[PDB]
Amino acid sequence: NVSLMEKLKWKIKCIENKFLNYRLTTNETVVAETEYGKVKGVKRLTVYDDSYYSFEGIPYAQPPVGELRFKAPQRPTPWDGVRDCCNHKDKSVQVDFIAGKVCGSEDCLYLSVYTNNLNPETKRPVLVYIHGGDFIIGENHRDMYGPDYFIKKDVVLINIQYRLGALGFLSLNSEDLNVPGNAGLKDQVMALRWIKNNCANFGGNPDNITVFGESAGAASTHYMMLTEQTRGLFHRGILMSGNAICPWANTQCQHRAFTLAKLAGYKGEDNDKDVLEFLMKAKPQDLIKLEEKVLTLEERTNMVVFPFGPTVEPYQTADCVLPKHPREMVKTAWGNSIPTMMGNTSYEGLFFTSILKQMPMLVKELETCVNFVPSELADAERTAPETLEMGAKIKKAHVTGETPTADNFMDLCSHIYFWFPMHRLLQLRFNHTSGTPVYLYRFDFDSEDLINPYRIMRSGRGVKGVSHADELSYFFWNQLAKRMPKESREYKTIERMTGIWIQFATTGNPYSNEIEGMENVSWDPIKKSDEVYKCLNISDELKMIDVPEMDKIKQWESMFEKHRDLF
Repeated sequence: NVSLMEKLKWKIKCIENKFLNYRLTTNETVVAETEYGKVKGVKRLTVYDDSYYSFEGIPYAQPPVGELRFKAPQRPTPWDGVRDCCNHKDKSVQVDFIAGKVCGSEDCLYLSVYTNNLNPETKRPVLVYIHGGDFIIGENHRDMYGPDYFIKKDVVLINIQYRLGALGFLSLNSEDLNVPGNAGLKDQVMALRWIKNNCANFGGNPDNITVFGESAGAASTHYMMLTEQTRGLFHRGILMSGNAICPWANTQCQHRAFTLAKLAGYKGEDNDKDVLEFLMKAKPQDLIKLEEKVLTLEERTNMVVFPFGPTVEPYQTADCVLPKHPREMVKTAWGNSIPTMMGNTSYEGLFFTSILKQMPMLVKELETCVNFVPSELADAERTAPETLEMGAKIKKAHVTGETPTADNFMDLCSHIYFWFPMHRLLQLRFNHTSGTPVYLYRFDFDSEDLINPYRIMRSGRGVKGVSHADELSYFFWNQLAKRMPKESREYKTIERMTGIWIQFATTGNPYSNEIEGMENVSWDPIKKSDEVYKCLNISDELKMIDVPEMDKIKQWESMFEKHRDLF
């Protein structure tokens, strides 16, 4: 929940940003070709007086409306003439993260393309960003994801949208209905196919595509690395604070359509056909507004995070993305064999600051920690002595003083949601790769002089520490950003972060002696034989270090000593 004070501050920023964006618009437009027809973009400036060509609102699928609601995306219809791509389209239907009202449109299957030069001297690395937001919020609007920092360099940057919430992730068991789930991930697949087939029209190299994303966008990038649907479509992946085997990254939601339908007024019985017929006629704002009530008492008890999201699909279809649990998909995944970079911030769990302020009794979960034991290890009642013993191990790892604290809780959150699933993924993947390198980073640069709207969500004004999503301020311009002095630590961090990402996108190796402060860095990928992970720690300096989280990671791993087949 955001304070009325911040809500007014945000409204002011929205208006000032609109007029800034007018002043950053030039009168120069340009036409580019696509496989479906011509698109008109516009040349824009940044506050640093770089410039780029901007194409927003390029459709990669038919609008998923009418009969196409809840279905896999369908290829767009070609057009004659020139499609205006000089303004953004709407975002997927969602609850606005500040206003608390439903916004967006079902007509949301668009991507945006940015480059400083449409006819470059050499074909360019293509970087594709998949936004996070727990599969329920997010957008490719430049008030949050401005390309202004990346286009300083000679890359093509593409920001996609995909369907969110129940409209993107409804799943029904009945094969006749053709709603198996994961429509939003199938949207990402269709966008990646568009990019492969069209990036050359914007100066991009279709043989050198990098997909990256943060939070649910990292889980998404990983899903795109796992599924056969995308085999060979891109060439590097970057997983920023998340992956597809994170506990929050998938769910079995096939029974929840009936519950959502009932909340929306459905009077019938629980059969998929009648439930789907009702949901097809519902207003989309109503469905998205009610999503927050869908989890049952039993599901909340079992700590299910979100009602709708990526799911293991119940039957096979032509467009099936997840035919098995992602842990199993790792065993055969094409993306295990492309260069990969993974990392997290240095205090991920600081994201839950405001939740702990609202429910301080949450700290009592640290008394035994049994509710943090991985579900595959815990008895159903979480009362078995062995479950209590694993809880005690988690408690030892994170409770540093006599009484558990909110900081202890947030430290635990960093591990359960980010560091431990990283570790489990690295170790699983080593069994199913042929030497392709994986590099680790740790983002450890703290500033409140350059922020992004996630800080308002966690009520993070004045809070020290590098929270989940704090690094996005150094990758993307946003409407809370300001021009920073060239000599400032924030400016240098923009240069370093975009620089490392572009270097990795280009070569599959994130090191470059051209990046300031990187000269003396020896950044080796993680080897199967490594017992302690090494990472590039990004603070005011760039330093290789043993991952500070390693000891706690090993303590979590120790829970599986007598259950190694589940690790």
